[PDB]
Amino acid sequence: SDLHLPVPGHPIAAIATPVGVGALAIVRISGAGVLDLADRVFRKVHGSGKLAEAAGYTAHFGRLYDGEEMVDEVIALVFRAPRSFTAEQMVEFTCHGGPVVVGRVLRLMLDNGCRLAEPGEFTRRAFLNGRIDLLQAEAIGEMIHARTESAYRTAVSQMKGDLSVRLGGLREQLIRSCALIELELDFSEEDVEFQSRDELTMQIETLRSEVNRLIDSYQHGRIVSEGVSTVIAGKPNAGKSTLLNTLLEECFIHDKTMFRLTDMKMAEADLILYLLDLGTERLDDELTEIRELKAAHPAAKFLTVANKLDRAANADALIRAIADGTGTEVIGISALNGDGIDTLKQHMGDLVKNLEASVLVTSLRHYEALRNASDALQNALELIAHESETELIAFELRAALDYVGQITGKVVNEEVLNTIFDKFCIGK
Amino acid sequence: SDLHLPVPGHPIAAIATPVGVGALAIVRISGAGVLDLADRVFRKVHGSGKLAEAAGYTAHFGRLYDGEEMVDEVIALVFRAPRSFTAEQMVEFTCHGGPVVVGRVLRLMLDNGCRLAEPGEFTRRAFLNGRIDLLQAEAIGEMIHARTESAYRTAVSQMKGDLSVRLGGLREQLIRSCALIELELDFSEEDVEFQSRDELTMQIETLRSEVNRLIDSYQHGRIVSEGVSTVIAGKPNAGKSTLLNTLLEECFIHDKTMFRLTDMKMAEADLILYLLDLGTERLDDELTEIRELKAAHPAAKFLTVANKLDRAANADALIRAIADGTGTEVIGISALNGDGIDTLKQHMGDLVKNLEASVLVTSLRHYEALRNASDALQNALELIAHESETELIAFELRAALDYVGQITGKVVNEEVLNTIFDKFCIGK
Ligand SMILES: Nc1nc2c(ncn2[C@@H]2O[C@H](COP(=O)(O)OP(=O)(O)CP(=O)(O)O)[C@@H](O)[C@H]2O)c(=O)[nH]1
Ligand SMILES: Nc1nc2c(ncn2[C@@H]2O[C@H](COP(=O)(O)OP(=O)(O)CP(=O)(O)O)[C@@H](O)[C@H]2O)c(=O)[nH]1
Ligand SMILES: [Mg+2]
Ligand SMILES: [Mg+2]
Repeated sequence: SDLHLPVPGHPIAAIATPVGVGALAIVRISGAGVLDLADRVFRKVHGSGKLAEAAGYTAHFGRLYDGEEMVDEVIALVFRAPRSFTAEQMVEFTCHGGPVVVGRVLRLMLDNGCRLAEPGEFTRRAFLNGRIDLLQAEAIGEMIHARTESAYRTAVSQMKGDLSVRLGGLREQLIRSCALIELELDFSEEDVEFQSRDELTMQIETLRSEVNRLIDSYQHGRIVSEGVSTVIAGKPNAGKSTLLNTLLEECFIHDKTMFRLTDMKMAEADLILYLLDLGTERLDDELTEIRELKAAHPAAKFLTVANKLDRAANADALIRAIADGTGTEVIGISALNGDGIDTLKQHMGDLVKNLEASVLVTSLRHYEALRNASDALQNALELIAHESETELIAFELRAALDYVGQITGKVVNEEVLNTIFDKFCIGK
Repeated sequence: SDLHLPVPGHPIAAIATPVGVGALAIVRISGAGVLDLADRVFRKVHGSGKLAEAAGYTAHFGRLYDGEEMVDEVIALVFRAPRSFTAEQMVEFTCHGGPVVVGRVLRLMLDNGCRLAEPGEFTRRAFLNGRIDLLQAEAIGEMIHARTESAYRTAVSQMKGDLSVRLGGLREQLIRSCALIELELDFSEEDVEFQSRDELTMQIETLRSEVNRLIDSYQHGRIVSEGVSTVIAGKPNAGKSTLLNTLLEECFIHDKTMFRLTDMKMAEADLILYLLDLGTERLDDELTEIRELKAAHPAAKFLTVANKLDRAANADALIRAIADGTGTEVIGISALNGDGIDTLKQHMGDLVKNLEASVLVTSLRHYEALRNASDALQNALELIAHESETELIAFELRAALDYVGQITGKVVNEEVLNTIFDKFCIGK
């Protein structure tokens, strides 16, 4: 008396809650005959309402047993048909939040038939069984690892599938535009007035500024996703390490904007901070060195940071000097002393303000595939203006559509799937 | 159509799962009209099966809303009458395991009527409403924070209430022994043969070796609970910091035995490690200094650790020398080099093996109250041998019983309750 559920994978197990101490922790398992396996270690307190023959979304209070030995007191939640995260049947034992206990709970599952889950495997299965699309599966991981109000908020928008509905809108627009020329190529004498060429050139143009708008989102969305890549550059003993350490590879947040610190990825960095040992630099007229870097990366925002302000006497004349002979803005700093750092950050968070309500695109795969989508759309657009064969024009619209589908996983790669889900923590 | 449930406290909220990133996290709330409050932020997906009118141990899939804004997609578990951790009605929203998300979920509960839970408040309420006794409430916290197989296993035994049944056994034995003399003090002429004095002296003696056995458990159980307090002592520049750091206040585990490292708590320390700069010590015949410390703490195990074995040439003759002129065992070590540390630990874990199946007592409150219990039992025991008034004898048995009850919370203190539950993490 059952339906057409997706064939479930081998039973897997992992700890779903963070590592550390806490009141509670979750170990979750999913796959084929998972609750039958759970039944063999879980003892319901009262009678013996078998876990396997239980309804979906029902909690059960009891104990996990390793034969004679008690493991913990747990609540066991039963997920049923397609109605669960992985769309296969799963059970999540929520238990006492101790490393030793939770670890011992995991091994009980492993020793009893579960293979340990692989990075992202849970979320992957969600995508693979069609409960989630590749965008939403990306959004889940992004929401967990998010470090900003904006980062979190964007993940929510995407996990809802705001981008996804926006794309399915273009998907069906391309399908409509695609099938117009594919009717011109059935032909044989089929000229039914109501022109094909004019009606389509616009259909492509509507779809192009549609896609181009989304391409511009990345400009901003990248900063939302992974912050502002900032490089601290200087000299031997300018105080780079001491600045990096007091500010917190690893990174900090300030005024709801994330900053990615690092130490070669100089080119392609949004903000360059040049640190010099104020006065104490043995050869000081190396503000040519700081002028050259500013001239070497015009794409970046630049700030000169005069460090060790506490060792230096009259600093106002030295700051003004450096500012003059480089044509940059200079901020006075003491890195070990932590002096005026809050001035530095208030300045740091200023070109990171870039030139409204609308859907964003995070990290470049979506971006890159949207570019190719645009190119093909514009190849097709130009191809009409040059009066070329329908075969070639319809063949670009196919390419465009294939790229758009690429981002929602419509066209699977299973190597793209890996570079995505390898970043995922073991347990979804 | 309801029962006699304990009056529930003000609605509280806290994050129940560890801090960090993970697939899932739990925010839990408990108190008066908690699910009514939950109903005001949680939207069930399908129709509108109100959370308040739902059955116990039933999960509900939906979304948390902050008015118009979505907060997360959650499963909401409903706990009902006395059937929950705190015995009051509670709900645990299990949601996406991101710091930003989980944090935003907590504030939604707080902004909607919940006061933030206090350290241990959840487990305290468990005890206060009588679902758990003070021993079991102690065991819960101990199981979470445990760092050893033994530590964890002992917590399980106690959370079951193994000690608790063992005590309730003495509780009713004292009640029986207490009421025997209290019948002698009703008297007026009541000498009903079947002697009172002989039958009771043994009843006290049975109960005394009963209690004394448990007092001896602490000797061992303390080491199980908080490991072996080990002090690394030396000289200016003997390499104490470098040894401490490579070995890992904070502490390490080795061969299923926990070691508590530290740097005055010299007296009352199980293991003393004396570290000296092998050879390089400017005045070396300061092995008198190391002999004096061994003679100053005979209660401890002692090991001399000859550090910086890598700088020193012929070390075997220097080690043998130090070993001779101090009467201690000497282990050769290089702290930065990490050389023969595994030999040191194999030696460290040797007097930490102390002179079988039976119930243990962890940290001294139980220990101390069991001492007083024994004293009073033995005061009463001696008092019979000295033929003193029944009033005085019955008054010691009362004192004994009161001490035994003290450990299971039978006699509340609410300042003892604080020093216990202040150690607890916010959220049980
Ligand atoms: N007075 C003062 N001294 C500083 C300050 N910052 C660093 N120093 C001194 O200068 C040294 C700089 O060390 P560090 O912070 O590692 O600078 P660095 O540029 O990373 C060294 P490298 O070029 O090798 O990476 C420190 O050892 C410290 O004594 C400061 O803000 N004020
Ligand atoms: N060759 C060698 N040198 C060491 C070793 N351990 C420490 N040193 C050297 O001796 C110094 C000892 O520093 P430290 O480890 O802090 O010893 P300490 O006894 O804690 C210093 P204090 O007495 O001030 O606490 C180090 O700076 C290091 O250069 C070792 O195992 N081998
Ligand atoms: Mg450095
Ligand atoms: Mg030191």
